Amino acid sequence: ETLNGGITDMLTELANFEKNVSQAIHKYNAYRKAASVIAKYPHKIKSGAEAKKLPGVGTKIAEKIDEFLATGKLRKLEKIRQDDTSSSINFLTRVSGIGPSAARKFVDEGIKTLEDLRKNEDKLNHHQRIGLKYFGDFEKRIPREEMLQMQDIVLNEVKKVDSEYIATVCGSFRRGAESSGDMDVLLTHPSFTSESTKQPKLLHQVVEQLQKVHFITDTLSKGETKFMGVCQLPSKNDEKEYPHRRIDIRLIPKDQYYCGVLYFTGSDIFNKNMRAHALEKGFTINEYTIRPLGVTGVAGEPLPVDSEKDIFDYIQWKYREPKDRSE
DNA sequence: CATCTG
DNA sequence: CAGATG
Ligand SMILES: [Cu+2]
Ligand code: NA
Repeated sequence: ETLNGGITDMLTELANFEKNVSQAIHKYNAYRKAASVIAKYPHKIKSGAEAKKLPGVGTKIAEKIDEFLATGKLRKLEKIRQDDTSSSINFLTRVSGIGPSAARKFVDEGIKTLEDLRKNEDKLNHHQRIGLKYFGDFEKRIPREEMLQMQDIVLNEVKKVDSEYIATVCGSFRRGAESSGDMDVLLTHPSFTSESTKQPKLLHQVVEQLQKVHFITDTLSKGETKFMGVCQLPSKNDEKEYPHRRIDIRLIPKDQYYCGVLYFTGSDIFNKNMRAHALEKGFTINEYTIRPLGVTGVAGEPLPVDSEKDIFDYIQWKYREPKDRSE
């Protein structure tokens, strides 16, 4: 956690590049477990061999580690840090829709900065376009004061459309968060469950309303269940404009909302912690279900969930407030 | 994973 | 449809 960081840190840079700069998944994964494992290591490493004794730590890395030990750096690293292609690559990726693959490509072409992309827009896709348009907004986090407004809006319309819908902004916003990245929002409706063959309408139906009301600026992608799109909080008295924000929608069935309602809030650290206990109470969870465990190895069957409360008591737990969802 | 792209 | 992306 702090006694092996230089290294847990070096490797990590290495994995990202491998994953991004090269399309080296194999190598990438390689750094990946190796770090985290050195990461779990109780003592301070002072030799490459020391680590090599580890699982994941191969002679290559080993050597790498030594360089580090031997000198405050990694050349391959300082060499990476100053290559314009790689750096162009990593810059590029910042855009929405552009990814490693695209980067490389676009990099090949000679486009490497926010500047290039605008010239070469004809070659970007909607998402990519939208992504480049709101490079800045999308890079900034929404004040909960803003969260509170937007929601107020989601909720206002999600309702005016149909009394029966059950909106709910998930995330950190929920776990009290003063800032979020985007507004993610579970969606339900009684007439929406696990059996009931479809009903795309319910989703289209909202996405639509809000667009209609000028909340929703543009659509990233829109399916029969998910919904990725750009939105906006109406500027009041012209002098100040709201950043473009990234919003996501999702039509989940009744029979599995909270599952994903809780699941999605968090935390990453909490979910697991409750997940492990989920197990100790004769159960299992996943973003959608609180099943009972069969002793032969396994089995199942979705216990019926109607509150994030319901899931608690099942795994003999104190109903926790989304806040206390830190870990 | 659910969605877009070509 | 395989292959990106979020
Ligand atoms: Cu020790
Ligand atoms: Na090893």
